[PDB]
Amino acid sequence: QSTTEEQAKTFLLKFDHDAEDLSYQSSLASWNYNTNITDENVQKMNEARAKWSAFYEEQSKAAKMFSLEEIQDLTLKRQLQALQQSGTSALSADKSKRLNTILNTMSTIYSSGKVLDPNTQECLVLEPGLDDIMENSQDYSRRLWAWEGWRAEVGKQLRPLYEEYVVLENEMARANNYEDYGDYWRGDYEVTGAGDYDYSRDQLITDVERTFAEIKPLYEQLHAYVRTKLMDAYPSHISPTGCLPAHLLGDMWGRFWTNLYPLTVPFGQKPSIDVTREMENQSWDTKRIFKEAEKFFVSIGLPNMTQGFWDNSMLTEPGDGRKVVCHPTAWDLGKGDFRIKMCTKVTMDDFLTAHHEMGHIQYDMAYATQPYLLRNGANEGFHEAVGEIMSLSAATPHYLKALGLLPPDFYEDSETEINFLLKQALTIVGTLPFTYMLEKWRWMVFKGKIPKEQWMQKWWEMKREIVGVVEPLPHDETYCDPACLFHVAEDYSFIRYYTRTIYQFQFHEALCQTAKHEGPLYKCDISNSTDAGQRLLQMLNLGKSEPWTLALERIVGAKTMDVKPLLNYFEPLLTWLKDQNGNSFVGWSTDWTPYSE
Ligand SMILES: [Zn+2]
Repeated sequence: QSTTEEQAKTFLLKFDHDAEDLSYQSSLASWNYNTNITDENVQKMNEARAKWSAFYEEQSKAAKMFSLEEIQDLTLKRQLQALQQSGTSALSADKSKRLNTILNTMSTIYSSGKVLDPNTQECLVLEPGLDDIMENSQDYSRRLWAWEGWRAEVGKQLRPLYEEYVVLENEMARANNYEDYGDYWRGDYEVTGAGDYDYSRDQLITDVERTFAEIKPLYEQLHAYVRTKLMDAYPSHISPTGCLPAHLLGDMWGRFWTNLYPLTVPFGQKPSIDVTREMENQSWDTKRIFKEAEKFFVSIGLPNMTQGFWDNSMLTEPGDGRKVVCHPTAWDLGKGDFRIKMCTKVTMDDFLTAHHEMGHIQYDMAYATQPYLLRNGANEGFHEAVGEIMSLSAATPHYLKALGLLPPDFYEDSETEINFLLKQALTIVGTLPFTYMLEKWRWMVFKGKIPKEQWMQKWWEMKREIVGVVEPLPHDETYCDPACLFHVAEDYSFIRYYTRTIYQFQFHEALCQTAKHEGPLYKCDISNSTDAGQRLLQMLNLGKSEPWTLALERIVGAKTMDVKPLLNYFEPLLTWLKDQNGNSFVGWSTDWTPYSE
């Protein structure tokens, strides 16, 4: 009968056999570059990546004559659907070539961003001279001049390419039978043929906006409290009900505000939890962290890293003159070979990133038994949310008390707990309204709601009423604020962070419900509960074999976005905050603006 599937299976077997070795020596070569950057190394990475991309493109062509309706299995259909994608080659040669030469332009000059100090004696760049200026500062004029000087230069040259890039991305989107660029990016959450365990492309936009509404009371309370704290910082340019200027947004993008800790501390006489001296008095090294971490994983059934970790992977930067990338990285080389790199140190932040790197790799070991094309997470957010929830339990006071990092008689005060809330909110949660509304801006930009002639001026126009941030000096159409971020030029999605955050909170709530912990969610501990690990394994094993819809239900019990765990987690803060607005106005007053009047 010779069903097409019986030859597509042989084709997929050949593809797996070739691609396993291809990526394995590519990843082996990839490791040799991160740990050793030379002239020879970059060349062979370029050759290997070019060969891999060419082979993938040939296999994408070879997937074309075998249709998708000839496979009834959903899991097998997913592999062909992933492989069938070609890319930008669908249009004519000239448009594709202009795409490649435009992408080259945003690679070279874009990375050479420069600012000019008013005084010539000091010259600073974005890394790290400027970053100190925006983030680590306690004055107004330095931030103002940095904002003006940086934004004055980069917009003019970089604005015109964005519209051409957008229209060309739309043209490739239409080439692949998609309605627009939004539908091109909204296809990552579409499930068809599964049944009731499905998700709609437009349902994500509607549900996220609905979840934003429940955030608004707590967001207003917190923003009012932080504003009342902030009037002591800039009395002469900010009204007690006015918006924060764009040059007092914490940093370049408003994403990281961590360095502003000394100014906005509620209780400055209560010290934060910092036991850094204690492990230095107990001779704890980075290696010892990895085995005490295992003690938590064995409680949930997760084993340790393979033997190749102990010898091949280095726990610190080499000192033989070779310069490396010190960012902690997660590597899945394949073929049972796994290597792990970071310039870790004995610090609490590195203490958490060590468990992230250990635990986020553990996801790879969970689905390592899946086929090579199914050796991935459920989606973009699941993989990056599994790692973060691991360190949540490692930072609990009980875990440190039982691990020797805390005294046996140590008692934590509720005022001490107050710092931990503000810290992790300021790190992860505080940007959730910002991230959601920025992606709303992009979606209406993608949907065409924002007219083409006001693409950048409505970013500032709705900023007055909706974003509640006032600009210090209006700029004309030539300027491009998104050009200040390196990720924009490289086409990096921003909904991944929001999905990761929501999935991480859902995972934490599900694990705590399984752990049968009682009380507010922040006191939850899942250590030593062997029954809680079997439930986790039920979700870890599936990997990419099942959709996120059903994978989320396997651990949580529901197949919908939920912010009730978030409200429960912040319940004490709400109960302590609702009375605060008695003597303060709620929201940001749009009547008073610093720029016009
Ligand atoms: Zn990770």
